[PDB]
Amino acid sequence: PKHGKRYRALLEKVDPNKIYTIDEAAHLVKELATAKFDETVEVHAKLGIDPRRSDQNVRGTVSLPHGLGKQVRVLAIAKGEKIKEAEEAGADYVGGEEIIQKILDGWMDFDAVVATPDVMGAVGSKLGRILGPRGLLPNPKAGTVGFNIGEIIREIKAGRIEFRNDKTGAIHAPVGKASFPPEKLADNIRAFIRALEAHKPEGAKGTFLRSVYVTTTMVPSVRINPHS
RNA sequence: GGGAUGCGUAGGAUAGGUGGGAGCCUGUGAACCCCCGCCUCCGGGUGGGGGGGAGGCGCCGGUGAAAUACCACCCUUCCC
Repeated sequence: PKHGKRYRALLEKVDPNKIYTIDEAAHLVKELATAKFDETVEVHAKLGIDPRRSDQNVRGTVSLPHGLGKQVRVLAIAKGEKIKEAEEAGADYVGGEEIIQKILDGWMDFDAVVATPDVMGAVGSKLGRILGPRGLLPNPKAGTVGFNIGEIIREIKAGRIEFRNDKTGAIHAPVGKASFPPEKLADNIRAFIRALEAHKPEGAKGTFLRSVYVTTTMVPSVRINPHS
């Protein structure tokens, strides 16, 4: 068959014609999650934007009230006293020039990269073509560059997420784990949707949230009413 | 409503986009063989069937701008 027996059994638990409330979705995706790990819960939105024009990009960050439910390995690149600041703030790795070389030679065992602005000339130039095509190059709009590197690191450790519409006009994010209490998933979902609506482009035509689904890593989708 | 389609070069080879992913599939029948329709960039791909009877795939590494299982929302080019 096109799917395995685990997946096939899940399919009957979702009504394809029903649009669930967020509360119903939060409860349901915990029944759906069946893989042998703590499946990541996801939200997908089909946006009423024109992804061909830069003034209708939907890009941003948000801290979920209850975070991400996974460790985030953070690499910090810094100088001066920021180095030890990054360290005591709990960055998994902290370094300078030599850290840059290490990455530049193929080291990638980290989940996020953050930097002080006074290494970004070097990081940008040398690591741009390496971290770029993988969405890891630090950026102060994404809240990953700045001299308060302690706060950035903690913000990210505490699972602050990014969202960026794809070129087809859909957007996607992780919003929690299927092991979370349902009310805490609901909170994270509403928090993410609230952030998307905060970034609705001024000139976007039509309904902004054309479709919104909740799913988890390995299971079917649940279509939801974003305004519930 | 339903069904297909996604290949420069390098690379197992047919890598549409992004997000999730460290697991996934398998006597609820793996690999493999065989037949037919469709598609094809003529490499193969894809959907279904006739057999088979125990493992196959991913991750890591490698190539690459991008990495592959599995899952989600989409988009392209089409056809009932």
